[PDB]
Amino acid sequence: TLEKKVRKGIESLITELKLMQAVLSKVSKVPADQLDEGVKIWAGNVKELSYQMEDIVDAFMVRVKDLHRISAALEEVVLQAKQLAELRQRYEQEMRDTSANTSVDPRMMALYTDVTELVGIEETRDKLINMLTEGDDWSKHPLKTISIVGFGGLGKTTLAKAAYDKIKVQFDCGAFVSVSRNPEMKKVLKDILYGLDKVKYENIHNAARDEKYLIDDIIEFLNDKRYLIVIDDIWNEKAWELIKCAFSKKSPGSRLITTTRNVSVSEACCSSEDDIYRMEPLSNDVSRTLFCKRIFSQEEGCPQELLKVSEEILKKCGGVPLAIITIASLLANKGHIKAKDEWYALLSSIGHGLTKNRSLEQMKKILLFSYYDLPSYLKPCLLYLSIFPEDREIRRARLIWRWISEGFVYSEKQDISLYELGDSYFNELVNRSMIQPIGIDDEGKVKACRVHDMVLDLICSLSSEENFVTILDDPRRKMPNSESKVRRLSIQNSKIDVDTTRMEHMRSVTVFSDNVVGKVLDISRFKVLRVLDLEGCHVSDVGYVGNLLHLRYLGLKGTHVKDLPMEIGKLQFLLTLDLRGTKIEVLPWSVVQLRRLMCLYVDYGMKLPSGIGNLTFLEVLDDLGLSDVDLDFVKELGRLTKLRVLRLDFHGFDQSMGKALEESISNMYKLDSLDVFVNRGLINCLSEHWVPPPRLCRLAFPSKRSWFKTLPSWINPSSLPLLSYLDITLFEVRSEDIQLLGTLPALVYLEIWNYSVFEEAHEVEAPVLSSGAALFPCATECRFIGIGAVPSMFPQGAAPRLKRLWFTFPAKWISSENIGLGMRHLPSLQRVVVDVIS
Amino acid sequence: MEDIVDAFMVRVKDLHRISAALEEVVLQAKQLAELRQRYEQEMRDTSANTSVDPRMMALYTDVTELVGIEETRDKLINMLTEGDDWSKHPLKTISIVGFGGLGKTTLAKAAYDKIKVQFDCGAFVSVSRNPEMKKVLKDILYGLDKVKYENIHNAARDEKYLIDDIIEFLNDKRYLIVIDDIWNEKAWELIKCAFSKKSPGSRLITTTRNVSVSEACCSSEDDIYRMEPLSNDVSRTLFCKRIFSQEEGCPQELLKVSEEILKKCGGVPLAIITIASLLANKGHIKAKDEWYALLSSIGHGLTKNRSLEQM
Ligand SMILES: Nc1ncnc2c1ncn2[C@@H]1O[C@H](COP(=O)(O)OP(=O)(O)OP(=O)(O)O)[C@@H](O)[C@H]1O
Ligand SMILES: Nc1ncnc2c1ncn2[C@@H]1O[C@H](COP(=O)(O)OP(=O)(O)OP(=O)(O)O)[C@@H](O)[C@H]1O
Repeated sequence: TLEKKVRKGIESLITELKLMQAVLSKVSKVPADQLDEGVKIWAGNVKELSYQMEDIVDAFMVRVKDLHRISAALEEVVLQAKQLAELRQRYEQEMRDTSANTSVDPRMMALYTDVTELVGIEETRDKLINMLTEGDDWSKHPLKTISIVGFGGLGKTTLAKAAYDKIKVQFDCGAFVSVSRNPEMKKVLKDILYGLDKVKYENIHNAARDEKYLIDDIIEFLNDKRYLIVIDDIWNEKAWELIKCAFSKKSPGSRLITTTRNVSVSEACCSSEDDIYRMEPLSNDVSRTLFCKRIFSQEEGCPQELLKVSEEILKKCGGVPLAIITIASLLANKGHIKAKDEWYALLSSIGHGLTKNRSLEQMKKILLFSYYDLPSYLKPCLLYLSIFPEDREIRRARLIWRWISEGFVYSEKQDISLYELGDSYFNELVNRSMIQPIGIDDEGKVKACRVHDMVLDLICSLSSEENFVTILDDPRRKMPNSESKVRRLSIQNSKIDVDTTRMEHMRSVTVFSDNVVGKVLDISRFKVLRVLDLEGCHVSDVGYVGNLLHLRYLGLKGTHVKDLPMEIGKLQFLLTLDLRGTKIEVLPWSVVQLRRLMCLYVDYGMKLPSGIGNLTFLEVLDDLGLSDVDLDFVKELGRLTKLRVLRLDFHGFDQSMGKALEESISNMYKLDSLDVFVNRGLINCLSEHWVPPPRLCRLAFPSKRSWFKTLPSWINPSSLPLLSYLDITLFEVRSEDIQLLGTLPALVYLEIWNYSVFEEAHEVEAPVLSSGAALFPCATECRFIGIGAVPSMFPQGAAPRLKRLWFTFPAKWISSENIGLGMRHLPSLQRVVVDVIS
Repeated sequence: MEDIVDAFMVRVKDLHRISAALEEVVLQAKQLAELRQRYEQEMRDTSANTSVDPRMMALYTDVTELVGIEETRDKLINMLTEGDDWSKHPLKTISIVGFGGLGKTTLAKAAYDKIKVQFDCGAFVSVSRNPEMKKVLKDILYGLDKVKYENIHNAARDEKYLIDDIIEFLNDKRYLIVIDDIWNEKAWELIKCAFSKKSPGSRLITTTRNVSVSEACCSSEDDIYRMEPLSNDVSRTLFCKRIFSQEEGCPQELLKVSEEILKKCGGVPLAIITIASLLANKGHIKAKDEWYALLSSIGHGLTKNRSLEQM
């Protein structure tokens, strides 16, 4: 009865949501300069109302006393929505004569800069010249493209023009043409035509034929000539392919150049990674020379007392020849306004408030271009990076789980994992040249990520004018004038003002390497809380979570947690549960009560209670402790047919129980990686008659004291052709095992251990790659332990891609003729050191 | 509301139920009324460029790529050029009906490119769904001479005088114009009047997705040119040309998968092109699993993918 009215209101409210995110998505597209401030104010207010409505709908969804509270809340929210409706319309005008001219390109006059000003541009212009002009000799080679990817303002058009200006007189045609974010193909092609001949195509911008006949004209004009066109700032490759068809004829002796901030559109060009040209930030010495060229007259050591400041600030820019230019022009009005005071003020300002200045905003547009080109459902992802401290590394897994728990990832295809979608979001952020990736974790993917400094404080401000995040920093020491409308908090080094009086609807909270937690801060007062992050703290009192219902993320890495409450079953809604580095060594029985989980980063020291097979939705499980286990519990593991990544170590079940689990693995079909740990024994788990899951990529083996008898039969190029990682160890070795392994398609990573060589009195033999010719199309990393891998397995046309190789070499083969090296192989196979054995 | 009105119509106790239903429906109508206005804007500077035609660059494809196009181009040639000898026969049209992307402009261009040097004029002109006759006729004029009619798209005389100009320019010559993608024949009848004079030795070609506008041309079923899906063997050759390097017997275990997929496309040289391009990112991304997934997705969810919506 009453609940029917509530739900019928709720559905209408949700429709109102779709409408309001529609409007907000519409408004946020345009830059915040052409928008009149009335729209700004109205948009801010509707966003604030959007938070409240999302809050109400989430509360109703998690709950179903409460009905009356929900009723009052929804009613009043409708009231102020209705009120805000006409406050807008009450004050508008049209102002037909408001046609203000469109703003010019901020990075246009930057093209008009002095040649004798840039430093260090050399030894890169020459490299890019001879990486494409080496084929200019015998100017009959087929045409090719060389894109240039980068980020921010590291300098792409500058080098493109430099190469364009030098090797130019040896061509019949050419054109330097720019493209904006949302171009008109007719404008672009008119631009190209006017760039070729200005006589016959003088007023080519006037005539408006169509997208076709002008393309036909340009195609006709490009016969029996070498053009060397360059096009820069191409976004959303769908545009480029239209230009691509304009170059569809065979033309020996011509090449073209492209630039963009997305590699993900660059692989669509040149069909080869040998033609992609990454550009790097400048070195420290060149950066210092450039910095001192501007401010100082001729000599830099004259102050001898602001040095520490100088190479402390210059580190923040890193290498981008835009930040250094900006700071050098800003900091010297006329020869050192002053010394060591405003420099330190500037250093403190960056991170929280440096951007708001004069003659500085002319370049922040060049950085917000990339943020504006993002589609929706990705602006929140980029803005989420402001929580973490300035100079720290962010593991991508933490980012993905935080995003999913927040609610920024969702779809309605039902063919997606809800986790590979987060991986897709992360990779889209990466290939847009907005995040630097580092390392490779135990998942076969990127380990962690880092953010550029000026991008960091820029997005910090850009999220700061809204209530998207909130930072408590000593250099900043600022609080918004309204404690009520705070949603996200990123506590940092500051440990003084930890007030929590007026933050009821606190979406999230995190603490970074602080002892202030708990003694000054209370979390239990937060009636709602979406995600909780407390890794690195030194508190073990987390037993108040039973009062929390909306929690999704629960990170407790390195927390000194002795125990966690038995009342955790109330958290029916949950996403992740990380407990690595906790003192608790047994989990409570109230985990069977939980229903929705996909990851469990647990350590094998802890005890897993029986009845684990119920967690069907679980997708990745790490470091499972398999000791003193009954058969039914082991067989439960085959029930949940959704797991993606599993890590196993054990010491106490080496029996036929291994075979019982061994086929129970094959019940799975969603694996990505697997690994097994066991000490000093023959592997009495895997049989030679067991079908593996079709999708397998990593299959590592951490232990080196255990061994297999021989190469398993079920490893074959037939099944599991998706491997990119091998990591095997076994007792014996065969010259035919390598021949078998050379048939698998990818096998990017190779690592093999010969137990008998390093544990028994055996001589390193020389296995022979008998059959085939290459057997290794792409195996960059290959490791052989106790096994002789001479360079002469085959001529250089066997492993095109192999950066590194490791093997053992007897000293008795020095006088032999089986070590016949001396030639250079196809990959960078010149940096090798071998463990020689006497 | 259709439900409510049908219920009332079939029926005439019930009166009160009908009353409540209509009243509440009026209530949701009223509520939804102002939800539209409450969140809406104008954004005068929203002038995004018009979307381009997806099938334009398809016209710009390599000649040495299409297979099996022969023995149909020659057939259409000699079913129109058989009267080209004794080039005094009265002018005639040969329309080309089809559906989907079985390939009509491709064959039209192939015939256009081969038997062309034996004519004084000619023009390949497209028409959209909602054309402007002035635009079409300017297109025709520019395709005849680009010197005297270089900036012919600029001047805006009227639908009359440019028609008179094109009629005048077509004296004592054989033109062989081809016009493709004509829909809603009412557009076509306005153009045929531009070809109203006796011209021995000239013809023209038309294409469309409607036969029902094609009988309006050529006044005879002998001049209608049906075009049909390709044969199984030619389709197999085309399918293996793209994905495979040069030969097909290397897998010897996905063969039956190849035949059971290629049957779904049937014969249309667009579905096979699309699947071949989508299916091999770089040399057989996989083996034997997501082809089964793809086959299963036919019927319910295959269309939602990447680089597929372009067709
Ligand atoms: N060696 C250098 N010395 C001095 N200034 C440099 C140097 N290299 C680049 N710059 C500066 O960097 C900017 C050039 O930017 P860039 O070439 O990357 O432009 P783009 O390709 O249009 O796009 P974006 O800047 O967004 O990457 C200019 O401000 C230029 O003065
Ligand atoms: N023998 C062939 N080999 C390869 N591709 C072909 C072949 N025949 C046709 N195609 C493809 O079919 C498409 C041609 O479409 P078509 O000629 O039917 O266009 P249309 O007349 O403008 O209209 P529609 O496609 O709507 O019927 C192009 O994608 C072309 O590559």
